[PDB]
Amino acid sequence: RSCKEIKLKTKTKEDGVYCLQTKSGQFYQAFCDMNTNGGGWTLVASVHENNIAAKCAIGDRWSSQLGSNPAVGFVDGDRSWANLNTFGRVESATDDDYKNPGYFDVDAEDISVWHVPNGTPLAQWKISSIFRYHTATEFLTPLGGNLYFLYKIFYPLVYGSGTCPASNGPAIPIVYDFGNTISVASQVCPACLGGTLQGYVHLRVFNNERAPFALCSGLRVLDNCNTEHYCIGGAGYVPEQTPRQCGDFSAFDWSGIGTHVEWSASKSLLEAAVFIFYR
Amino acid sequence: RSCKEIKLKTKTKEDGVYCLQTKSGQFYQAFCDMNTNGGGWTLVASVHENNIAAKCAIGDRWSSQLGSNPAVGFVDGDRSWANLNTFGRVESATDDDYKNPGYFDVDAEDISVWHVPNGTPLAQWKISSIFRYHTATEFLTPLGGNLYFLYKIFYPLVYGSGTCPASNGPAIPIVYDFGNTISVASQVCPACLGGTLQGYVHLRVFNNERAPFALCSGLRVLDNCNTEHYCIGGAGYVPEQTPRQCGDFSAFDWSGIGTHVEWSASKSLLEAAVFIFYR
Amino acid sequence: RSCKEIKLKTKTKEDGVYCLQTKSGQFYQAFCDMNTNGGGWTLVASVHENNIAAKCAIGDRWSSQLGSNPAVGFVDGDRSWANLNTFGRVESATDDDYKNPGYFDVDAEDISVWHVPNGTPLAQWKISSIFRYHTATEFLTPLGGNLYFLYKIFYPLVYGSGTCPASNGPAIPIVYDFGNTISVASQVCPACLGGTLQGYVHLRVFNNERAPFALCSGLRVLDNCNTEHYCIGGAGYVPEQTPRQCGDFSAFDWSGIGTHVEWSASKSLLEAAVFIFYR
Ligand SMILES: [Ca+2]
Ligand SMILES: [Ca+2]
Ligand SMILES: [Ca+2]
Ligand SMILES: [Ca+2]
Ligand SMILES: [Ca+2]
Ligand SMILES: [Ca+2]
Repeated sequence: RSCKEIKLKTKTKEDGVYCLQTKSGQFYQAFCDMNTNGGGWTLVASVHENNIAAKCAIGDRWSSQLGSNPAVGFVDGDRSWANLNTFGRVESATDDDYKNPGYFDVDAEDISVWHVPNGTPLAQWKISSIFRYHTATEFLTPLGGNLYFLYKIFYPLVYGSGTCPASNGPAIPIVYDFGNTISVASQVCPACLGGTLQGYVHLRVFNNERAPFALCSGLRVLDNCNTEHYCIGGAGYVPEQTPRQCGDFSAFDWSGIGTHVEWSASKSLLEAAVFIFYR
Repeated sequence: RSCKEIKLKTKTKEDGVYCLQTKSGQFYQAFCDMNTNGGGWTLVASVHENNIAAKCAIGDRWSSQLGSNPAVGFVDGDRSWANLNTFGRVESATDDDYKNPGYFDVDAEDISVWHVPNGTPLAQWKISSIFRYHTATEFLTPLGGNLYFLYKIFYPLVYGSGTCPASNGPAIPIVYDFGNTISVASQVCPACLGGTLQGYVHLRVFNNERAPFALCSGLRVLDNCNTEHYCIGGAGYVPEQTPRQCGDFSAFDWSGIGTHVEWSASKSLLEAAVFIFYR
Repeated sequence: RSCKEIKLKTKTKEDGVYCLQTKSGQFYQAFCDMNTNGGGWTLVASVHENNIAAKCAIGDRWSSQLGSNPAVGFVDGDRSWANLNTFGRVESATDDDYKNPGYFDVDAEDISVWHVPNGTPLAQWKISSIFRYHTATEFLTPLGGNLYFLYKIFYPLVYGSGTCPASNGPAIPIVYDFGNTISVASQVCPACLGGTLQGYVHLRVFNNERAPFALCSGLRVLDNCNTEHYCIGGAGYVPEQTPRQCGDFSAFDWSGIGTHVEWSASKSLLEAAVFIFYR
């Protein structure tokens, strides 16, 4: 049902694709990592950005595909963070979004996160990745066991029904597998660090506009509610300069693509699919 | 090749996913139901509505995805009712449209229909469903054996090439597996019942505008040609108040979503994926 | 890993679907042809056109899905010719685009091309096809072994970075498996032949506007740079009468659909999915 038990019964197993099945019984294939900290991490999702200029258009499966509309039928986006919809396949996880049943079925304790440059074939994924970390606090069990139930518990990613830090989500300390806080500070915007703290993963942050964002990889949000620039995923509506802040990678191009200025992420991060692993 | 033979050779089998193959030989997995009336029903399709406000937009795979355009290249929609295109996977059949090869390959005698609330995991599908029925007239054999050939025989779902009841499709009497005619009358619009009769499934009805609709689940159409409000699927063009009548669930929101008024379906039906089974 | 070795170890095998795996190990199914010139051709792609009137819209996975935009994030299209993204399934390869891992993994010497009318079930593919040819020059080995590496070598299909014939791609002589140069001259536009020569396949031609097109099936381009009318695929931007020249089948409808006049392809070719095989 996961790569963890595969590592458990069968010790010497290594990285690669394995056959798994949901407990309801449908088969699928998942990329098991078996070397990271005892191994056993199952790849369950990937947040790829095909076009930073396309503001909630085709391919922004994680935020919205029909635009940024505040209508009652639009503010919930695609719910791809909190629904059973699955898409993409394994070896294309670095060229377009990917999500397999293991996202919601497999129960887990910790999540691991990789940043892999787009276009990277499978055999390079671990060595070509620029950032790799994972949590070690077993925080998923009180939250339902996976991110699906984590977004049934606080939060349903709904626009407007919260506020910045007063209503933010959890902030989990991470351990670095590849990369370091200096590199973290080198990949995010310059004005990023003025309101964050490296070394944590943050789930369901609220921006200044009450719009919720799923994930902030690498840093915990401080009292700075300009979170559209360093957190990915989201709902289907953001009102500040709409729709310049829509997409899988919400506003990483505020001041120009990859130019790495006050509000612009480094180019190395604009081309980085964010792999999510369960254990 | 189907779940019927699986039930035949191997008796005691129950609900769940099984491995099947088309006669051309490609493998797939299908959810076999084995308790309904001797069992043996294969799940072959699912008409999910992700956004009732999106009029022939992304996700309306059963009616049209490019809008309601009367141009010569547009009036045929996506033909997903009468083509070999397949999409989605099994356990996501309750969060987005689903269709597997068994739709056109497997020959069958009867169809079964379920209404399952969106977001329902597989293990709940039968018990959480609100409506379940099936035909018992073996009407698919004269029509080619499945719905694909049923839409090669009358009708190619083409706009304009017919009229209401004078050119309507078949009306098959159904037996109720869960639900009853009172509940049926409770789920459809109020002004619905003024022109229909419970207890039948109707295929290829024509609306007042000559636009054809694939399926009317639960009721047979009378001389009332306002069929956009209780029949799903369709072609790529409907001219009355275009495009307020486009989508997988064509006009179930004419007078407000789920408000259950003169032309509005009950909320319980707006969130209901329509599962189709073959036998 | 391909159908070639399946033909090699196991002689008498015939046309049909077989199980293959990438060298990284993920399984898939591919349609192996085993009769063409010793057989062993693996079906790896299919360029289907669902709507000639939709100019770079949903379903034009090979050229662009977000329109014809000259913005820096748009001129590269979807890169589906040169990325690991895969989509569609086998038996639907004649109703919508299709591409499997064998596109980029399998190394090959020659390519075969079929034109199959849309809606054709699998069992008819070979006999219902109108054109079938294949190269016999083993030209893929110097280019990386497949079309993916062929579009890492010249050319990255990028708009503007070339010109017509001075910077065109390779022109490979083909042998005819079904069809002949008279039929070829009968399927393309009338004003087509005034600037081409039958009997070659041409990869990465540049149109008069420096926009690059992936493939010209059946003919080699002469000094005529009006290539938008007989070459398929492309990038995400064409500037002449934008966007009347966008789509999988770029401009085969310049003077009316299927009307077979000066700039219009024959109707038999407008409904023809282009199957690509490796060996
Ligand atoms: Ca994306
Ligand atoms: Ca802000
Ligand atoms: Ca739908
Ligand atoms: Ca009406
Ligand atoms: Ca296409
Ligand atoms: Ca031209």
